[PDB]
Amino acid sequence: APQNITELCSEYHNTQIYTINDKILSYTESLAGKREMAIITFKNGATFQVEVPQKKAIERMKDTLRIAYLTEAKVEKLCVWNNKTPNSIAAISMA
Amino acid sequence: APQNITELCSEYHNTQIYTINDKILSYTESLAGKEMAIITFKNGATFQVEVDSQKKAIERMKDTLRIAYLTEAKVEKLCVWNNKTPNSIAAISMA
Amino acid sequence: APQNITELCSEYHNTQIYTINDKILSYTESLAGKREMAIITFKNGATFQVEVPSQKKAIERMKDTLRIAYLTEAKVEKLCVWNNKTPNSIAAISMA
Amino acid sequence: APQNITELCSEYHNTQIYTINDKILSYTESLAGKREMAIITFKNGATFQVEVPGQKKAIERMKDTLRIAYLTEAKVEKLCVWNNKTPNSIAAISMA
Amino acid sequence: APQNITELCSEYHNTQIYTINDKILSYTESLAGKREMAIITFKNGATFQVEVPGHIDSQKKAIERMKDTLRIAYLTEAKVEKLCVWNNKTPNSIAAISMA
Ligand SMILES: CC(=O)N[C@H]1[C@@H](O[C@H]2[C@@H](O)[C@@H](CO)O[C@@H](O[C@H]3[C@H](O[C@@H]4O[C@@H](C)[C@@H](O)[C@@H](O)[C@@H]4O)[C@@H](O)[C@H](O)O[C@@H]3CO)[C@@H]2O[C@@H]2O[C@@H](C)[C@@H](O)[C@@H](O)[C@@H]2O)O[C@H](CO)[C@H](O)[C@@H]1O
Ligand SMILES: CC(=O)N[C@H]1[C@@H](O[C@H]2[C@@H](O)[C@@H](CO)O[C@@H](O[C@H]3[C@H](O[C@@H]4O[C@@H](C)[C@@H](O)[C@@H](O)[C@@H]4O)[C@@H](O)[C@H](O)O[C@@H]3CO)[C@@H]2O[C@@H]2O[C@@H](C)[C@@H](O)[C@@H](O)[C@@H]2O)O[C@H](CO)[C@H](O)[C@@H]1O
Ligand SMILES: CC(=O)N[C@H]1[C@@H](O[C@H]2[C@@H](O)[C@@H](CO)O[C@@H](O[C@H]3[C@H](O[C@@H]4O[C@@H](C)[C@@H](O)[C@@H](O)[C@@H]4O)[C@@H](O)[C@H](O)O[C@@H]3CO)[C@@H]2O[C@@H]2O[C@@H](C)[C@@H](O)[C@@H](O)[C@@H]2O)O[C@H](CO)[C@H](O)[C@@H]1O
Ligand SMILES: CC(=O)N[C@H]1[C@@H](O[C@H]2[C@@H](O)[C@@H](CO)O[C@@H](O[C@H]3[C@H](O[C@@H]4O[C@@H](C)[C@@H](O)[C@@H](O)[C@@H]4O)[C@@H](O)[C@H](O)O[C@@H]3CO)[C@@H]2O[C@@H]2O[C@@H](C)[C@@H](O)[C@@H](O)[C@@H]2O)O[C@H](CO)[C@H](O)[C@@H]1O
Ligand SMILES: CC(=O)N[C@H]1[C@@H](O[C@H]2[C@@H](O)[C@@H](CO)O[C@@H](O[C@H]3[C@H](O[C@@H]4O[C@@H](C)[C@@H](O)[C@@H](O)[C@@H]4O)[C@@H](O)[C@H](O)O[C@@H]3CO)[C@@H]2O[C@@H]2O[C@@H](C)[C@@H](O)[C@@H](O)[C@@H]2O)O[C@H](CO)[C@H](O)[C@@H]1O
Repeated sequence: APQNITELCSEYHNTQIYTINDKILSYTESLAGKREMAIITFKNGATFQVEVPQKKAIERMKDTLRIAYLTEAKVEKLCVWNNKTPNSIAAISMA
Repeated sequence: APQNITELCSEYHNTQIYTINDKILSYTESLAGKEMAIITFKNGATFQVEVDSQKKAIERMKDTLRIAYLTEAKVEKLCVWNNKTPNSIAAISMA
Repeated sequence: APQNITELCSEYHNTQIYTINDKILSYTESLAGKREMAIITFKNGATFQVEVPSQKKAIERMKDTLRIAYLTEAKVEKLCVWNNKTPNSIAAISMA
Repeated sequence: APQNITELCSEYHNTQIYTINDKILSYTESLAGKREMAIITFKNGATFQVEVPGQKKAIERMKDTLRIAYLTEAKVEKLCVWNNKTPNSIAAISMA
Repeated sequence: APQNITELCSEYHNTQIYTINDKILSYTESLAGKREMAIITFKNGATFQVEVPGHIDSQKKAIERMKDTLRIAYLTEAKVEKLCVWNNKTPNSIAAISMA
């Protein structure tokens, strides 16, 4: 298996790593039909989503983003799909 | 996808955004059948979460409200269906 | 729909509001068969249960709520309870 | 329904109350096949398990409760345990 | 049943116990297809994963619980005492964790 988020991210097409090193600025979530999604932003002007639906991992990701937001946990890197707008989170690291 | 709560909210009929910028004043939860969640703010607003991709999102929104309440997190905006009393929560943003 | 716990409570029978305005004193839970239940107490001498069981998920949520309220010493405002059970059975909770 | 952990525990065969009044010393959790279990220890020398399931939701809830009690250093009042297992197997927990 | 993580670990092939006694340095999780996994590291250079579910049917719940545990451990800076890991995987795969 990959040893870290950068190696993991590299195994996928249409991805990149954002090095953030900052807490989440805003956290948004929606239960509205066909838009069951989460959005986060950062002070650097980045906006990322967790896309509407593996199914278990998407739910876990939204759980992680929420508690990271509320606890002001520093996000190190995000691996994101850059063929979606907002870019879609594939992986997160916290250090 | 929508980049923020205001864009998301616009995609539905009978929705509106409320700008709150305040912590939740009260959190009410009911298991009595026919299963309410209710929040209030000091500005005098009352919202509910009404009882599938959507079923899991509904359960998540209730989790988010309880933890926002307990952590005293500032709620930025809510997207609500205004054809229900209290108004019914579609999305939340926290900043 | 109801807009507060007091309004909500009065839409059911065999209920009343306890106005607690206090943290939970103790929290008890059991996985023993037929007694899959939670019990809370307060300083004022009151003992309440979450009865052994969608509505299913509401009951699990209630127990999650009481555990976290207990652990964080969150002030409980009111409980709507069924008073035809012993201990009285929690229908709803408000925290303010 | 029982009004506290002791009454509850008394309804079952092969159980006992351990009165601990202390935080959990160690928390151990396993995903290994056939050993999907939790173990807790106390400073007084006691070791307890949550048995691998063989009630399902309540068993998962109990593991959640033990983990958060441990991390928050929550004082465990009493444990109702089955004593025909080694380690004794947790049926119920009270915190105060 | 085993009474501790070492006894437990000794019942399995291809495992060892790492005695860590330290909080988690980094926590990583991915939802990317066939890489639904968590990775943790420690200051001493250890890297461990919770493997993608591949496992029986009761293990699935326990895999999900482990990832929950590692996330909250990391966020609360809980000292991890020992890990029982399969060492025929890289990163080594977590079978059990003890916290003290
Ligand atoms: C939080 C917020 O207000 N977001 C809105 C904003 O987001 C974009 C802007 O912040 C611009 C400013 O340059 O950057 C876009 O991202 C670029 C990215 O730029 C670099 O990273 C960002 C985070 C900043 O650090 C920039 O200064 C950097 O140069 C490039 O590296 C990348 O190649 O291209 C993207 C654009 O495709 C911001 O876009 C948002 O965030 C990124 C990461 C993507 O997820 C993108 O899809 C997002 O839209 O303005 C946009 C409108 O363009 C929206 O209104 C956001 O709400
Ligand atoms: C917390 C509380 O006391 N709630 C009870 C209260 O709630 C209503 C009042 O607060 C009135 C005062 O005029 O406003 C209602 O909301 C209006 C809304 O007004 C605007 O937003 C509110 C929150 C205040 O800040 C006002 O000053 C604002 O002008 C209008 O913008 C909107 O078009 O219409 C609604 C009414 O539907 C409050 O109603 C509650 O909150 C809103 C957001 C809805 O969800 C609604 O369904 C709620 O009832 O009084 C009512 C009965 O009058 C109940 O007792 C509430 O529990
Ligand atoms: C925490 C504890 O040890 N509880 C045990 C105890 O609880 C009962 C006592 O606390 C008595 C003392 O009067 O009150 C019972 O409650 C009454 C209630 O009284 C009001 O609330 C209590 C908590 C006090 O604050 C009083 O001053 C109040 O007036 C009445 O209003 C109500 O009509 O009747 C109940 C009794 O049926 C306590 O009973 C427990 O808690 C109440 C809220 C119910 O849920 C009831 O079912 C509970 O048993 O004593 C009992 C045995 O009598 C148990 O051992 C409790 O565990
Ligand atoms: C934490 C630890 O190191 N645990 C290992 C240990 O646990 C046993 C010892 O702690 C002995 C020491 O006397 O007591 C056992 O428990 C007894 C119990 O004794 C009393 O209660 C305990 C908690 C202590 O306070 C003692 O001082 C008391 O005398 C009796 O009440 C009971 O009737 O019998 C049990 C034994 O079954 C400890 O056993 C463990 O904990 C108990 C509560 C059970 O769950 C039991 O199954 C456990 O084994 O030693 C054992 C092997 O002997 C393991 O190595 C533990 O890891
Ligand atoms: C945190 C980090 O940056 N990790 C990257 C790193 O990890 C390996 C190194 O840290 C070396 C140091 O020699 O040890 C590897 O583990 C060995 C293990 O060595 C002993 O334990 C570690 C924790 C150190 O304390 C060493 O000093 C010890 O000698 C041996 O006992 C074992 O037989 O072999 C393993 C693997 O070579 C680290 O590997 C990672 O951690 C271990 C526990 C396993 O889970 C392993 O599979 C992991 O890869 O370097 C690797 C590339 O080699 C990656 O870049 C890591 O991200």
